[PDB]
Amino acid sequence: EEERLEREHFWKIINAFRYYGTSMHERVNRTERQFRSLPANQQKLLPQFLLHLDKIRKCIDHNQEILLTIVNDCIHKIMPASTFDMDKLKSTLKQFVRDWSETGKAERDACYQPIIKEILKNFPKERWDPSKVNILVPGAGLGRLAWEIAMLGYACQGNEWSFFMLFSSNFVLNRCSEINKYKLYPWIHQFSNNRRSADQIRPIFFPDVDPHSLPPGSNFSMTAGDFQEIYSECNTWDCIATCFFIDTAHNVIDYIDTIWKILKPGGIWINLGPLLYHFENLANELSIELSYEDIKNVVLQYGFKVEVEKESVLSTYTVNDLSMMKYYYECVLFVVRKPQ
Amino acid sequence: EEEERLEREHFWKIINAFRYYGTSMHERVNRTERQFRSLPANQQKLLPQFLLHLDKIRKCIDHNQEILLTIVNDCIHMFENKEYGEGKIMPASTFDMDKLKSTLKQFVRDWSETGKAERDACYQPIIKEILKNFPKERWDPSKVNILVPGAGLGRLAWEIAMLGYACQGNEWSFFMLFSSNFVLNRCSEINKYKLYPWIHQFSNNRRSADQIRPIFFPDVDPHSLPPGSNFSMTAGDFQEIYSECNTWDCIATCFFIDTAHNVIDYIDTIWKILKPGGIWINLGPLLYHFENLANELSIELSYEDIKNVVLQYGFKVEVEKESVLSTYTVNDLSMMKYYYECVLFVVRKPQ
Ligand SMILES: Nc1ncnc2c1ncn2[C@@H]1O[C@H](C[C@@H](N)CC[C@H](N)C(=O)O)[C@@H](O)[C@H]1O
Ligand SMILES: Nc1ncnc2c1ncn2[C@@H]1O[C@H](C[C@@H](N)CC[C@H](N)C(=O)O)[C@@H](O)[C@H]1O
Ligand SMILES: NCCC(=O)N[C@@H](Cc1c[nH]cn1)C(=O)O
Ligand SMILES: NCCC(=O)N[C@@H](Cc1c[nH]cn1)C(=O)O
Ligand SMILES: [Ca+2]
Ligand SMILES: [Ca+2]
Repeated sequence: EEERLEREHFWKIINAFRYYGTSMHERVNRTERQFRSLPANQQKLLPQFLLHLDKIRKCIDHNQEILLTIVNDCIHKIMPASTFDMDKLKSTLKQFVRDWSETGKAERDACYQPIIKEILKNFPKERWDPSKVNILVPGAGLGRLAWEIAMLGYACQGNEWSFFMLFSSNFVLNRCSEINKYKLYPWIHQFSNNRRSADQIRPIFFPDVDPHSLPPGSNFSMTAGDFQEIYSECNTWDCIATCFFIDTAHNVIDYIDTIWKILKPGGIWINLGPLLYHFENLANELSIELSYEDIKNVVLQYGFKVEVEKESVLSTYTVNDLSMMKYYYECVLFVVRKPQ
Repeated sequence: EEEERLEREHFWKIINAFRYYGTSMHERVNRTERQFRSLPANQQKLLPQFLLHLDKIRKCIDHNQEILLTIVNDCIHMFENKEYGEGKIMPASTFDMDKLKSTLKQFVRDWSETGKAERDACYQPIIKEILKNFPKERWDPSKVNILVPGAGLGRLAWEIAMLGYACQGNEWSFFMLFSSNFVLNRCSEINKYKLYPWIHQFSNNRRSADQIRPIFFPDVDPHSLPPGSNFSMTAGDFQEIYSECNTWDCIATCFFIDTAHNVIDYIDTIWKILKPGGIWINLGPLLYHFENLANELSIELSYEDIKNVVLQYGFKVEVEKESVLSTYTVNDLSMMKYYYECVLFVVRKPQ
């Protein structure tokens, strides 16, 4: 039963990838119908408006071809997908920017470089054979952070639950070599807050780096499924690196429990992120929202020793740099050690 | 005669929403407690202050409800609203509860010392342009007519009136009108009131105390307008109220033109009602309030298109600055913040 319900969920996501163009063409048709409803004197003020909609339509069609390339390369009547899933699909396109485009570099350096520096600090070659250091990256997203860690020689495993992320990371990590071969239009659905009409249809390219350039003897892998269910072996991991991850929990205390169980004595958990609880005030969903002060008190009561704590680490997440409206986070970075 | 009744129906709908705040917020907190109480007992024992913290939030909810009932009491007994009448007790919608939460945050932006930094980024650039174009050496400020559409809680219109200009604020939303009538007419003592504008945010809290911290208002006495000043506020749609052409020396729009169903209609109204030689000062982003909503018209223009439309009307561009950084009802202690790269422009209707 559970295995087939997963197959039902599997096809539900395949269908969403295939419904992208339909969903976006309908949104552009709404904008076009409203423009044509305007008095002719106002339409005449904007002689490029309908042409610009045609450029958006071309970008939609291109994005849809990328999405089909992803869906085809992970297999070997399109029914209307839901609004929840089309939003997750739009976020997935933006994820290619953060994880695999030059455009996403400044974001990666704010989020990933502090984690990588702490791994290098705690697992130096003077003390460890890196190939024997087992590092787990739960909620690895499109896999760039786990990839960076494996590029250093550590045995790194990323884990991911979302098929949106697994289909896409499978494509980038296994069907991509040629730097910047591919092109996406990730901002075409934002019609607000554009300085210039061109900003909305601008492309991004990926991958900025060759994913098949892992060193000889690298140990990189990716698992599919609920982090809290896949990882049952206690005292297994040297290091767990969570990035924008622990606020995805129905109950973050369970995440902390799992991380404690599966770390080796002496192992470390590195965390960087905010506390945007993903199930907060969502209909009929468990969500325990803790302040950072409460999370620290749970961590201390568990027995972790605090080795690093920085608050107010500024970063963005899939930010559109040209947008007239932007979000940023004052993340917390901490490194805690399971006592040996 | 049908507007007379759909407006009345809307008025009591907003009153009822103000009265429903406590019920709504208390339900949210009761959901939090129920979910906490269903965790394993050993996890509950890791947080021995959690239930007491919910109790502090519940006290903040009651205090907020008291402020909202004071606003209600003030506007029900306002002579101007006798046309609205005096038998249903419906629960309010989620949309209106969201508008109530935004309304509490506006008090921070417009009438609290906590909001001073935000005001100085949005309101000072507008005010400097007014002083620049109607300097005291050459203009009797009391004969300069300045319209502030979408005035919200009114702080900007008030600041302009404080300088001596004949300033009128305009606002459509009953949430803003009820609250601004209360602040501008009844809050005559600095920092006498407080409210708890952040208690609804359970995410991105550094310390639990941050969620329940108060803000005080008003930071200035709104009745410290000097003798000779000329300050007023109108109720209703900017496009329907102002139909006389060639009336205003200056129109000042702050975080406003992106509320339009069709921003071209706003631009057209502004051009008609300015005196020849008058100026339109604008500062804000382009967050179109009706974008992608079923059965709502929304024309989303890039800033480039807005400037092109403005130029085609015959406005002359005198000031243009992009990337004017500002926040909007920002929670300074939150771990997640939004900001805007606004455009400031000053355009002149040719004489
Ligand atoms: N229980 C879970 N097990 C595995 N993955 C999860 C789980 N919960 C959430 N996720 C994924 O965690 C990721 C959270 C992302 N915000 C972060 C992605 C990535 N770490 C990044 O910084 O870009 C999402 O991709 C989720 O699909
Ligand atoms: N057609 C309209 N006529 C009058 N007021 C409007 C209209 N459309 C939107 N508003 C109000 O414009 C205001 C927009 C606010 N974002 C800005 C308020 C204020 N200018 C501030 O900067 O704090 C809201 O209070 C709206 O209720
Ligand atoms: N302005 C962009 C903000 C954004 O996309 N946050 C994401 C990712 C996130 C935030 N905390 C943990 N994961 C989301 O909402 O899921
Ligand atoms: N980060 C807080 C954001 C916020 O409240 N923005 C207002 C802003 C706005 C933009 N133009 C007119 N008003 C809204 O969405 O109504
Ligand atoms: Ca109690
Ligand atoms: Ca007084």
